[PDB]
Amino acid sequence: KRVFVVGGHITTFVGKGSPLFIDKKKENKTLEELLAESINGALQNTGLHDGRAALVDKLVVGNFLGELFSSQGHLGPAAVGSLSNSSAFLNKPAVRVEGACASGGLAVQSAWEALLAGTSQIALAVGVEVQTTVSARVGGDYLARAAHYKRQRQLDDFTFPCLFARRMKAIQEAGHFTMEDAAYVAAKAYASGNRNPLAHMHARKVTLDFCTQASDKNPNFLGNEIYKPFLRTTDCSQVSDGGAAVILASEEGLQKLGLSPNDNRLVEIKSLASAAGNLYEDSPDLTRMTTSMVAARTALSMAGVKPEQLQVAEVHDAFTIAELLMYEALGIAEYGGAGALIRSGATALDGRIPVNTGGGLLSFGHPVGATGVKQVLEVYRQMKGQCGEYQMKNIPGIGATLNMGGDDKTAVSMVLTNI
Amino acid sequence: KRVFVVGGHITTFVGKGSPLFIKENKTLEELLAESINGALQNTGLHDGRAALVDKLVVGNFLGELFSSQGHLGPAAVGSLSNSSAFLNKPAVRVEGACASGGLAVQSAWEALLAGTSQIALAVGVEVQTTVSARVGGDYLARAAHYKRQRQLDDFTFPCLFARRMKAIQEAGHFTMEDAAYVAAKAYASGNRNPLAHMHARKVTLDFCTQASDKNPNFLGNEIYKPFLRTTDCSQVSDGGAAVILASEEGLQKLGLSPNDNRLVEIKSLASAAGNLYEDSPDLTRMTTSMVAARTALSMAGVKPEQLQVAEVHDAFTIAELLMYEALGIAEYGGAGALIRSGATALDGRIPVNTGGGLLSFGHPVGATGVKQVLEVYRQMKGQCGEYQMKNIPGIGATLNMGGDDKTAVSMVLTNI
Repeated sequence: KRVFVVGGHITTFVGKGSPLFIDKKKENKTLEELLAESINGALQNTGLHDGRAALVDKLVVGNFLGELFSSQGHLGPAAVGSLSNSSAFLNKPAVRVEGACASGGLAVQSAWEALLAGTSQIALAVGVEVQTTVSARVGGDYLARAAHYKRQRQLDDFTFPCLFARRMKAIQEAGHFTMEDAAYVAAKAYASGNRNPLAHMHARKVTLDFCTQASDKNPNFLGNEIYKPFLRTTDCSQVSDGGAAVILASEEGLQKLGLSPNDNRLVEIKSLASAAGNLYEDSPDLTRMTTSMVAARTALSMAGVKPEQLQVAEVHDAFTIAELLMYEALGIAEYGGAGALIRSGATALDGRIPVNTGGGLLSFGHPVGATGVKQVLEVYRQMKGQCGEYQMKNIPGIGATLNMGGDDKTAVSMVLTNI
Repeated sequence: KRVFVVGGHITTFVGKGSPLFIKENKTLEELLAESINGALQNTGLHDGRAALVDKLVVGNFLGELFSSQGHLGPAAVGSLSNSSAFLNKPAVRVEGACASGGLAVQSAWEALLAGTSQIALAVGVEVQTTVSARVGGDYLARAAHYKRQRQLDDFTFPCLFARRMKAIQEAGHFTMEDAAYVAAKAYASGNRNPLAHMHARKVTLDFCTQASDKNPNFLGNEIYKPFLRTTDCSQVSDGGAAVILASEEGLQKLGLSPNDNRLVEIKSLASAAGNLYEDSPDLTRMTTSMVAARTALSMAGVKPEQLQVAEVHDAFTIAELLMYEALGIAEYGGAGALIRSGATALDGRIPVNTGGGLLSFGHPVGATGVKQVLEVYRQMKGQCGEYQMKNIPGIGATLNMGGDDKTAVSMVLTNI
């Protein structure tokens, strides 16, 4: 019973705001291409790039949307397809999973499940998404496929960020953290995105006083004219294309690789949980995310990892406001105080536990289904030294992940131990 | 290493053609409400004894536009409401075009042997009764290259076979007339099933052939247009189909044993996926299903001629005739003959799609996958009713389809 990480390549993330945008200056990167980049490079890192593909036992696709973003689904066998002497690989099991945002961690969970079962010996997981297609207010209409469209659409054409735009005021009506605490997040996040080469919002960074209110270039944009002012553009994560694939193996599979559970290139995983809460009912604790807590305190407790021993984390914060409800679930911190221990440097690349060091969903990119997988690779690149530039001298042998689903209606967390 | 089946309830399937058509029609939220509450009920649990279902898998294929809503994993956690306590258990949603059901079961199957879970549930469902029929096929092209296969027609989905309809007529494997004895037989078996979509219909063979007008084609590919009928198109149908699964380790808590006269075991389960950027050069063959077959049962070494009852995911009669070539119960070079040997009928060797199949039972894309596993369960234990076969088995099989044979899931159900 041992789950391993052996590699995985992450693509460049694009969108408006990233000068890597095309507008009838060419034909932008397609979902078929976005997965082409993601997996060919995921293979390449691993000791195989040719007919040595024929050993990948299980394929899992963590796509969330494409039935309208590319008007096309069934991405399982699409992973079988995009290799093209480089097309031989076919007729291997392949599924597609969905969990709104945690579509990536769920995919890894499928291979995770596939691993211990004996279904497969060496598997791959692949996250990807394409939100750069058309209208921005229309895109949120297709993101309400995470919450009750029947009960939560009669709010606005921007109904998705409203769950937090209301939690933005629900928290201001509390003494846990302030609107000003939601400011020190973006600048820090946008800064970390300035360190990452392939970051979506790589070429931007402003003063804290601007990631606060008193702004106009980065304000809200909503329609809920009472919850409208209760968000900023600094809160909305990045509408971003981009893939993020990963290869996984077994101890039994290791023998064929010519490896051993020791190699200075792999990272092991011994704790992995998951959870899902009702979406027909929203949190009575608008000042809490409960589904992530289960996925945390249950996961690592299998490995009994003391959260204060954590060295580097990655979270699926859809929003800065959601980012501040992370460390309450991820037991590395506690409750009753959020926007203080963040300025203890326990979030920064030069401190206790640097979180979202590549920029996170604010500047790294948020390809809904590729955001899930990438974190597992974000704590891999630093635990082995591949992040580059934004590589931390603070070296770990312990990591963690945190995936989000809707309004904390699905959660996936992990423990990455450098065995 | 033992996979079991312990129960599962299938809903009424509706649509145009079924007089159960409408009030405000049954919603996907309701379609899963019926499916799981009844899936629980059969099994020795309907209350707080839900809190033992370790893993939840959702085999929905479409809802992001059929109900403009996804994330059906935690939606399964939601629809219980003293009857809402169940929350905070793992739940995923899977997709594989049509084989979305078998893939879901595969996830729990995987979840079982892993030790992820001890007692799991799988649930298929779909809602294709929303709006326009020519518009619905536009949302079913999410199984094939919309970029390479949409410039054909607004009815582009049934064209893969409407072309295979002529590709096979240009061959000596089977004829257009062999694709006729299927529907009547299928529509007949659907007349035996109470909850069948197209339950209240059945015509003469001479009508499931051409020379018809009430059941003709309807396409736009004016050259491949005549090469299909309405008897071929499977049923645009709402309906859920849920199932509970367990482990030998889980069995001890149930108060059961791997013997019970209520359960069915599974010892063979495979899966496969082929490129959709490339279509079959053998338009007279489906290759992905063959792997899922000859690899699956070979784990249990089951001799296909010992098979007693099958269920297949035939999207079309034409696809139904390419089933027994993969499901090794029959062979190649002859298709529309051994079917009239009674080796498809409820009173013969291997009755297949005895409830009517995707032509009369219903085709809720994601619930069609799961239901077969329950279609060979109800007859192997005696729950089909009416259309229950005296020919009693201790061996069964499934066959799930994905796109144009781009995904396949097959099983072996042995009554242990």
